[PDB]
Parts: sequence; structure tokens; C-alpha cells
Amino acid sequence: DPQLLVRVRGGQLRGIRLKAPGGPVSAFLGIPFAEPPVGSRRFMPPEPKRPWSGVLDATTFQNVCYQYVDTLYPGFEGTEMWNPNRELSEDCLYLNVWTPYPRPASPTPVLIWIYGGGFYSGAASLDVYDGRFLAQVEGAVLVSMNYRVGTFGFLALPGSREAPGNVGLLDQRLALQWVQENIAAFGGDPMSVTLFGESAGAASVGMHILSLPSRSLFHRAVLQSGTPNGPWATVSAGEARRRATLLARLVGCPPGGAGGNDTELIACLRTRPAQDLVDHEWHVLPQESIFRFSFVPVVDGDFLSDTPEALINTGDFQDLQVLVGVVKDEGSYFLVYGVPGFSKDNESLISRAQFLAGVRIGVPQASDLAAEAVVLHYTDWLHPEDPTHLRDAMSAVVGDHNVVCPVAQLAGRLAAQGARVYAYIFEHRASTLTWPLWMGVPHGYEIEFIFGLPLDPSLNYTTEERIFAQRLMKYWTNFARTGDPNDPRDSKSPQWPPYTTAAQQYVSLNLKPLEVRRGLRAQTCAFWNRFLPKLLSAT
Amino acid sequence: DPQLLVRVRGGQLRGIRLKAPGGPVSAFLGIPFAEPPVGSRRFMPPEPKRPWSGVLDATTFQNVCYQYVDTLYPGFEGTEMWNPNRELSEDCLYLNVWTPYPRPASPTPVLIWIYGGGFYSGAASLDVYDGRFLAQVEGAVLVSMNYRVGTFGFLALPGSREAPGNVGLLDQRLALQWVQENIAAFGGDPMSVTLFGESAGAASVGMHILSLPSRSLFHRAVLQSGTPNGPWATVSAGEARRRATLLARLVGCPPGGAGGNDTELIACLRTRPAQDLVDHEWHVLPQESIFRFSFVPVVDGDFLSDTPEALINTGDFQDLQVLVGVVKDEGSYFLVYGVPGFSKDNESLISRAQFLAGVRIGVPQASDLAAEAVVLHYTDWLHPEDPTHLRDAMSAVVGDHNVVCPVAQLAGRLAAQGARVYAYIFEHRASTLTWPLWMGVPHGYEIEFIFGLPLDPSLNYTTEERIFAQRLMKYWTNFARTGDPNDPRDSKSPQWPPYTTAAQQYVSLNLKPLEVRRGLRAQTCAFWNRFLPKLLSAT
Repeated sequence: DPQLLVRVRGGQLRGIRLKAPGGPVSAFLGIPFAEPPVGSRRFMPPEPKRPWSGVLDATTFQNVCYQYVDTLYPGFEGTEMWNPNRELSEDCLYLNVWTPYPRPASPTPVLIWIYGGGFYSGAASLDVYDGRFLAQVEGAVLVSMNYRVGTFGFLALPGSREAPGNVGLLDQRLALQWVQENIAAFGGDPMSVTLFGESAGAASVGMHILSLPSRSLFHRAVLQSGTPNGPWATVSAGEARRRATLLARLVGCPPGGAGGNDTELIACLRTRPAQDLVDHEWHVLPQESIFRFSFVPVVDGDFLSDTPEALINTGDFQDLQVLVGVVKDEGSYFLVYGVPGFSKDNESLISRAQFLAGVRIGVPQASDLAAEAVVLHYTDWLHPEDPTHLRDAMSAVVGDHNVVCPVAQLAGRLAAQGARVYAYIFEHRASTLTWPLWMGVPHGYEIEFIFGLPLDPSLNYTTEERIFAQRLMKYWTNFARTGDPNDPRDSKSPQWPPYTTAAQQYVSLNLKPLEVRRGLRAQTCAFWNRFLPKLLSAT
Repeated sequence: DPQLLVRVRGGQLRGIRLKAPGGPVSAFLGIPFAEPPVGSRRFMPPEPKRPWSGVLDATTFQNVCYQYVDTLYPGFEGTEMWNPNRELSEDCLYLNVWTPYPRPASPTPVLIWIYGGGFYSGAASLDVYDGRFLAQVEGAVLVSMNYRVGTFGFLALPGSREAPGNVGLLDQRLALQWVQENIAAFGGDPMSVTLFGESAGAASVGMHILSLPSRSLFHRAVLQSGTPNGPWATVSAGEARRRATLLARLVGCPPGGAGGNDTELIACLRTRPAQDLVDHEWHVLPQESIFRFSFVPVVDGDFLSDTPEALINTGDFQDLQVLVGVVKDEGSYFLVYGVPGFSKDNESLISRAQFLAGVRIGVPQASDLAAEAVVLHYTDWLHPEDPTHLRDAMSAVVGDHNVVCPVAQLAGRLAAQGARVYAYIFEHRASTLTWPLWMGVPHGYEIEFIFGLPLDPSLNYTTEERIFAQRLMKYWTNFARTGDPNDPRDSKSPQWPPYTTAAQQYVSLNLKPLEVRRGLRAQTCAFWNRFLPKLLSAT
């Protein structure tokens, strides 16, 4: 079947024909995009996959990059669903392609997805990132690649030749240059590349916009629940180094009282079993905390010429179309992972003292005064001990601090600089959600919908959820083709207005039709984005 | 008429028979309570009036103490009504008495009123402090004295024998000891003395509670729109001195490059025409500001053993009944006096920059960071330039900072220490009010009502206002006799609950019946009373 047989710039491939509810889909899973970054390649910028003979099989999902695996709640769908579903391996630089069966007629727009997992975990192989529905139904050419997370992706000794950092991003950039020079053959338009990701994938998409060289490889961008500018998606060189060598040292690299040879250091590191590194991953953070990750993009003054803050602050984004948004309760999920009093198993009605402590875990960089400021802001002084309030407060400190305000800081900075921005607030809690009611709509629970999982009848969502999904898919693909999530020409009732400095408009993405709103946590985010920082830089 | 003829501990007096709408009233205006504090007596603690021969005439209002007179809006009722209505003079230590005609049967409870005017102005002679209605109607024995304001009342060189400070308070204490030993003769009960005042009079009442010796002279207390503990009702010794000598120096005291003789300094000051002092009164403040006064009670470690803060913080008020309250917009009035953009003549829709400046005038002690904090708190980040919002914000910064939060800090501190406290929010704007609508219910516009001015038909309020007034008078006199503003035994519908740490209950004093509420600006006041201070003590 020529539908499943495609010649790529480096060789032939054989896809597989998948069956989505509305029909058939072509799927080319496992395409090498680079030479496995193993052995003496570990910590190195990726290299273009060499051309192969014969017909490369591409009927299946490849190995997940090497990464920590979540224990915490073993056998629990809520956590497991995020875990690797393929074998772990340093040989994981592959991407996927879904195209409607049969290949489109003309150059369809492409949706390149970037998975997220703190920069330390994640995989395109995942169920919720099943690009079949968006290709099947909205007739889109969808691509999802794997990029090195953890030490392998980001361990860096800034200035070094052999562990220079951000290589997990270069992985994604490489997948992008491949989509450029080969998506054509799948019926995709190399001229309408729309990047889109969640958590650190969103953060990533952000970095592509902030990085010159990534510019020519995409035209539109979506950033769900995450940005390049907050407190957790980048570290300085100094800290990077501090965590590289510290990690090395715990692994015996270098052995003895040796030193001053970054090369020997990396050479040594390059011999340790992958799992040895993952084993010490979490011991290099400088404080007890949540929503903070050990190995993530570093401000090298290369891939990022300066901090994302400085960049979105003075960049020229005068033409960029960008969709951005957030969910009802970003912070909830993270509380179970480390804030005394919280669990998925009870209502986590915490004490005040617990909440006071939470604030220091959740805002680890905060001095005392700054912590005080945060407590002032989130305490309800008519009921400073209501456990239920405290509980939700904790979730807000975390969610606002890491996701919401940073989103809003980016939305506004973008708009003010030229961007056409759109914003939203996912508020629908999936019926199927396995987390406790108290977490409401946790970080990452919009994905099922954007990808169109409710369209699968076996999966069993509600018809509303299904319709909902379709609506969501429609907005995305529409922003994808046009650069406006809006019903074509067809001005079908509710409209989605561009987020603007002055009006500050965003929409409620939920079961009830679009419902425009103004100001994304405006006060709260003024707290965080405007004042808090000066407090911190004083203390 | 023996009704109008009374023998006092120091001589005979002849009252005059006044006619209130509901009947006749005995009125003994002008009773010397002390030896005129003139000449070598200036700046000195008051002395008990010597006994006189014959029949002291007391049919009229005496001279207002020496004080600045408000220009600003000449001929304008709103300001004029506060101005002296008698001749100015250092010889002004007299008090007044109103008793129902004819003298009560049995020992009626007494309401001693303390006028307020920044500690720099004011007089019992004023129209709104007409005690005839409260005596006539509620059959109360009412007393209102004059106390030295300004330099004469408070100029102090702490530690000095001749200008030791707080003498304006000693004036009031002296009036109190007189009520003690003579109110009896007017049918008043020396056993049910209820002090009650507004602005600095409230602040004063506060100081009596905080001062041991004032204790035995009163049993209940009311504090309207003012407390002893805020930012403006007390100064330290050091500042007192700094403003005494600076004032002296501007007046040529001492002349030349002389010095180190406080006595010579005061001696010299004692020769300057009263108006020479008033002339430089306003030049000793340390910063540009509003709701800040030059000469006011000083923390000498005598009349006040320590700051009012420390005192209400550790005092034993376990038995004290205290009514406390505030008006809708305390801060409004003060804005016209010095905050660029405000006037009584336009809507004062200020700019943002104006508001930013306002904040520094209105919170003169604030460092930059602290100012930032205040701006953060009062800015509406969805509309940071809406003039109308800015406008009202300014009024709130001032009103909350100086009156409301301090009231709330006192209410709570009192309650927590044993006091039985009651609280309220006057929200009715008199129909007659001559200030612009934008000031809503300005500092001091409850007085007309408590005193019962609407009962006078000529004055022409509304019947509701009249009824309202009666209600208000009822609460006061009731708190006065019982120590509970509540309808006797007669549980007549809405009840007024004690303000409590835990429930934080207060009531809406307005046209519609009592309406209990919880938390007096709880967040906002947490800002001011809890956090702001630590910010300031850091900066």
C-alpha cells in the first residue's frame, strides 16, 4: 500500500493503518530522527540520523528516553498514565507521524506536539498523546517526537564542549528540522508548522520562540499550562554547574580528590549506567520543594541569549500568533508529592501550621518576609484556620506561582510586543478523572480533551465530553490553520477575542459555550509578577 | 428659680433655661473648672479654679481655647462648622452642663463629651455638640469641657518642669475630677460616668483608659472615629522635643546662638503672643502629609507609661465596657487638605501618578518598599488607571491607615484582654451634608446624629433622619446606663452583639435596621496592623 510506504530524505519507511472511530489513519511510528546519543554521545547535541538501506519499519512505538519512574501511588491510573509505556533506553530519539488515510490532497497544516514532565520525564508513546483523532477527524498531519529528559537531556557544565546543556531542546529542534525537510512527503505543509505542548513541553515551545534558530521551523505556537519564563523551567549556569558536579560526585565522578578537568568529569560520567544517574537526580535540588526540577534548560547565552524573562521582556514578537491557557487547579497535583497533610486518599483538610510550612516548600526561594507576604495574600483573615480554605490556598500558591501568573506575565508581555495572543481557562473536570474531587482540574487534565480521547467510545466519557472534545479540537486545528481558534468565516455564536494588555480578555474553555472574561488572576498575578520579585531582590 | 441656681464645691452658679423641641432644659454654660492657664501658667498642668464669691453667671458659652482657624474654604459650612464660634483666648478652661428641666429625680447617668480636632483645634461651644437633646429627650446629664489644643495643650520639652506635655489631657482629667465632685448637684450620678468623643476626643477617651489616674473618674467609654493607638495621636519624647525647640526657634526663642536652658526656652516662649505660636504650628511636621498633627499627646512615661500600642497590648481591660465605631469614608475629608488632584469643587477623578504621590503624603512614614506594598494593596490591577477607583482608593488608604484599622486593632486587643466591646459602621450620609457626594460619609458626620440635631425641626433633616437620630441617641444613652446599647429588657427585634476576637461582630448603623456583620476590613487591616509594621521596621 503506497499509503503506508513513504520515502524520507534518508530512506524508506513502512507505516501502519490505524482505525479511529471516524475512519482510517496512516501512522508512522518510530522514525529515527537522529543517531542514538549513546556511549560517547551522552550529554552531546544530537546528530542527524544516518540514511538507511531497505525499508525501515515504522509500525510501532519506540523506546522512551531514560527517566525516573513514578512510584508514589503504584497501580494508580492518575500517576501511572504519565509513566513510560515502552522500554527505557538512551536510544530513544524517534518521532511519530499520523496522517489521515488516505494522504491528504494538498499540504495540510502540521501540529508538532511536545510532551512535558518537568524536563525529567515524559514520552510521545503515551496514550493521551494519541494523534489519531486530530488527524482522522480534523484531517491534520500530527507529529510527536521524543527528546532526552533528565541528566541526559540537560545535565550541563556550561562552557564545556561535552555537556554544554539544553541538548534535550536541540533534540526537539532537530525533530523540527526534520519535519521541515520531510513532512511534505506525508502530505504536511512545511509552511504551516504549529508547535504545541503542555507543562515543560509548553515551556519548550516557549524556548523555541525565544531561540533564534528555532524560529524558521515553526509559524504558530500553543503553550498549555507552562511557559519559558517562570521559576522552574530554567536555571543559571552557576546552578547548573553546581548540580552537575554535585550529581557527578555522588556517582563517584571523578573518584578521589581529583578535579579541575570538566572533560575527565564528563568522561567519567559517560561510563555510569544510566540508572546510576537517575538514582541521584533528585539529590541536587538546593532546598526541600515542589514544582522544582533538577535538570532543565540552562541560560547558557547560546540556546537562550539571556533569561527568558529578559527575552519576553524585549523580544520582537510582532507577528507571532500564540494560543496560551491554564487549567482550573494547576497546583493541586504537586501537593501530594511533598506537602505534609496532603494525600490523594483523604480530603487533605490541612492545619494552619501545615499551610505555613507548605508555603515554604511551595516557594522555596522565598525569604521569610517574602513568605510572610505570600501568607498574607493567601490567608483568609476572617477564617485563618478554616482547613478547607487553607487547603485550596496551598494549591493556589503553587498553581499561581508556577503556572498561572507566569502564563499571564507571558501573555501580556507578548501582546504588548506585537504578538496576537489568545488565552483560556480549562475548567472541565473529566468524568473519568481518578484523582480526588479536591484536586478539581489538575495540571495536565486538558490533554485527554485536546487530543480527542473522548471520541473513542470504549474509553467512555460523556457525549457532552465528546462534543466538548470536538469543540476543543476545532479551536486548536483552527488556530493551527488560520491563527485564530474561531469558527472559520462561519461566525457561529460565541467569539474568542485576542488577549490584550488593556482589555485582558480570556475565555472559559468548558462544557458551557465560550464565556469571555477579563484579567487572569489580575491582583494575585500583580502580587507575584510585580511586587514579590522586588521583595525577594531586597531580601 | 432653684432649678437654675446651683451651689458647686467652689461657689454659686446661675444656669439658663433652654428650650428643646420636647421641652425645657437646664443649661450651665461657662463653669470655670480651673485657673486660667495664662501668663506664667502657659504650658503648665492645669490648676483647680479658686472658689468664688457671689453668684457666678453661667448662662453662656465661654471662649474657645487658642487655636489655628480654618481658611481653605471660607464661608463654606462644611469647614466653618468646625471653626471657633466664640472668641479665641488662652483663658478657656470652662465646661458645660445640660440637665433636664426640672432636675432629675434620682442620680441620672452622665455623658461627658470630649471634642476632637487633631489635638490642634476644637470647642465644646460648637453647634453639633449641643447636649440639649440628649438631656431633654433621653433625660441624661451631659457635660462638655474645653481643653487646651495646639502648642498650648501639647507643646512639650519632655522632662521639663515647665512644659512637660499632655497638659491638654490633664485639662480633661481635671474636668473629669470636677464632674466627680460636683455633678451630683445637677442630678448626675458620679457613679455612672461614660466618656465619649470623636477624632482626637476619642483618642483622648482612649488615653484616659490607658492612664491610671483617669480610671477612677469614669466607668464606661465610647470612641468614635479615633483611638489612642494609631499613627497620629501620639509622638515620642524625642520628636516632641524636636518640634518644641524647632517651633521655639522659629519664634525667636531663644534669640541668638544661646541654649541648653529649657527653662529659659520656655520662659522666652511664655512671652510670645499666642498667635505667634499658632503661626508656626504647621512648620514643625517632619514631612509633607495629611492626618498628621504637630502638637499632640507625647509618650512621656507619666501620663502614658509606655506607648498606647504596648498599653492596649498588655493592659488589663477585663471589665471595661467600650463602644467603638467608624464612618463609611474616614479618609475623604483629609484629601482636600493637601493631596494634589482633590477638591470639594470637582469629582476629583485623579490620575495614577497623582494616586502614587497621594500614597506618600497619606503614609508619610512609609519607606519606598512599604509605599509599594500599599500601592499593591489598593491598586485594582484589572483597571490600574480608572480615576474613579484611584480616587476612592486614596480615601481608603487614608481612612484605613489612620482610623479604621487602628479602631479594629483596638477593638480586638480590648476584647482579647477582657473588655466587653461593641462596634459599628456609621453609613448614613446626612441629607444636609454640604461636602460633595464623592466624600460620602466623611470623618465627623455622625456627630449631628448622636447629638440629636435632626430632632430640631428648623434644622430640617428628614423624618427618617429624625427617627434615626432617636435610635442612635437611644443606643448611646443605653450603653451609657447599662453598658449595652441594646433595647432594655425589651428585646425589640435586631440585636447588637459584642465585638469578639473569634466572631468579629459589628453592626451597620444606618437608616435600615441593625444589620450585624463580621470582620472590620479584616484583610486590609491585617495588612496594616500585622504586616506593614514589620515591613517598616525592616526598612
